[PDB]
Amino acid sequence: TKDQNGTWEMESNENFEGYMKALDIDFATRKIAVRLTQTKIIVQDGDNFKTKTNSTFRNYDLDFTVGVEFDEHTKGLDGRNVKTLVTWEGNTLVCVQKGEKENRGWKQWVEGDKLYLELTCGDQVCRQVFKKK
Ligand SMILES: CC1=C(/C=C/C(C)=C/C=C/C(C)=C/C=O)C(C)(C)CCC1
Repeated sequence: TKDQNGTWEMESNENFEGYMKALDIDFATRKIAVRLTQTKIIVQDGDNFKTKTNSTFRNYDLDFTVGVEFDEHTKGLDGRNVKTLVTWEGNTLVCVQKGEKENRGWKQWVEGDKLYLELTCGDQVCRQVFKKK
């Protein structure tokens, strides 16, 4: 369990193109997406999270309560319907997205004033680091 509240500015993004490719996102959207800075805003009131991942092209907003399974519609990404559950494994927030894609989900944790995010889909891992502003 840990405080992840804040505005976080991207400082690193490794193999985002491989992750988008495992999601079958098209060539044109990917080439534009891989070059953009992302900012993440997170408001955390206990077990309720409101998140926004912004970039000039397109944004992605995801709200959820820890430990309550829900239906996520990945609109603006691959636009699939997945069954999502986010839980705490120590101070990593762990998300599994059950559906057609194998091994799909993410892990998010803080160290110092950096937010680390690991995104998985199939055999592809994408590593991102953001710094709190
Ligand atoms: C593919 C893609 C995007 C990235 C989406 C990601 C991967 C969202 C992650 C959300 C999570 C993990 C939030 C938890 O803190 C953008 C930048 C919207 C632009 C359009 C294409």
